[PDB]
Amino acid sequence: DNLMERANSMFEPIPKYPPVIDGNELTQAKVELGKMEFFEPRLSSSHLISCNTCHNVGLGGDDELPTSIGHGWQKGPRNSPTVFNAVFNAAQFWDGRAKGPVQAGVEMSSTPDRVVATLKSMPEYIERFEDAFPGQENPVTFDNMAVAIEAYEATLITPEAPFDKYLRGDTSALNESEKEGLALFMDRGCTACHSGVNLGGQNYYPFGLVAKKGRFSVTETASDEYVFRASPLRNIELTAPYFHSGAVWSLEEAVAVMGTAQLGTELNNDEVKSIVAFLKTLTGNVPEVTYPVLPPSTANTPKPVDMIP
Ligand code: HEC
Ligand code: HEC
Ligand SMILES: [Ca+2]
Repeated sequence: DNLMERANSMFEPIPKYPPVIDGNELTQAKVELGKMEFFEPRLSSSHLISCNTCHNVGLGGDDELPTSIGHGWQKGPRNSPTVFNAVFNAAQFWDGRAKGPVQAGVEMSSTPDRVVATLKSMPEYIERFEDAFPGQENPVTFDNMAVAIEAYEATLITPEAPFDKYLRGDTSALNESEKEGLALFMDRGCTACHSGVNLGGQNYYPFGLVAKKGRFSVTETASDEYVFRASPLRNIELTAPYFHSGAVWSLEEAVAVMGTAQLGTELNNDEVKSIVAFLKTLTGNVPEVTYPVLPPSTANTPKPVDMIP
C-alpha cells in the first residue's frame, strides 16, 4: 500500500502507553497527585474552577464553549483546546507570542503563593508531595505542582483510533470513503501545516479565522506577522466548536473554510465530506478516569473568594 507508507511518512500513531515527556517520570505517587490536582477547584481563588472545568474529560478534554471563561465569569478570548494528547504538541498556545499551559491555567484565577499556601494547609497534600518528590525538604512548590499535573496529562492520551490501527498496518482500519479523505488530506496541502503525531500542534502559521453558513474564512495575516498554531486535528470530531475563537460549530464548515483555491488547498463539496470522514477516524480511546477524593480544608486553608464580589 502506497497510501499507507505515505501516511506513515507524514504521521505517527499515538503511543499505546503514557510517555515520559521531558524526563517527567510516571511514578504512581506523582500521577495520583497530578490527578487530584487536575480536579482540584481550590487551585482557583473562588474554589470553583479546576483544570477539568475547562478541559472536561467527559467532554473531549475541553469545555465545548466558543471561548473559556476569562476574568470574573466573563467571556475569555480563546477556545480551550483539548488536553488529550497535548503533551505531544511543541506549539502550546493559539497565538505566537515563557509560561506553560499549566501555569497559565492556574494563574487565570489565582496566584502561585496562594496555591502553595492552599496545598500546604492540607496534610494529605503534603504527604503526597513528599511521596511524589522524595528527598526534597520543601516538596510543595508551584513547580512541583506543575510537574505532577504534567505527569497526569501524560496519561491523558487517546490511543487506538482507527487511523492509528491503519498506520500500524491494518489496511482495513479505514473504509473506502475514508481513504479518499486521507488521500485528499495529503494531496491538497493540509499536511504542510497539520502533520506528525497529532496532525498539527507543532507550528504557527500566518493564517487565522476572520469574519468574512459562510460567515468566516481563514485568511493570511498582514505581512505574515501574527501567527496562529495549526491545530492538532486528532479527536477533532470531539472538540467543537472550532478555530481560536470557537466561532464555527460544524466540522464540515471548518474543513470548508480551510480548503480554498486561495490557500493552495481547493476542495469541492464532496471533497470536504471525504476529509470529514477521514478526520472522524482520528478519534481514539478516551482514557478511563476515576474521580479523585480531595482532602477537606483546614483552619489554615485560604478562604474562597467570591467571583462577583
Ligand atoms: C479556563 C478558565 C482554563 C483553566 C482553568 C485551565 N485552562 Fe488550560 N487552557 C485554557 C485555554 C483557553 C487555553 C488556550 C490558551 C491560548 O491562548 O492558547 C488552554 C490551553 C491549555 C493547554 C494547551 C493545549 C495544547 O494543545 O498543548 C493545556 C495542556 C492546558 N491548557 C492545561 C491546563 C491544565 C492542566 C489546567 C489546570 C492546572 C488548566 N489548563 C486550566 C483554559 C483553561
Ligand atoms: C497552514 C498554512 C495550514 C494549512 C495548509 C491548513 N491549515 Fe488547518 N489550520 C491552520 C491554522 C493556523 C489553524 C488555526 C486557525 C485559527 O484561527 O484558529 C487551522 C485550523 C484548522 C481546523 C480547526 C481546528 C480546531 O479548531 O481544533 C481544521 C478542521 C483544519 N484546520 C483543517 C484543515 C484542512 C482539512 C486542511 C487542508 C484542506 C488544512 N487545515 C490546511 C493552518 C493550516
Ligand atoms: Ca475546539
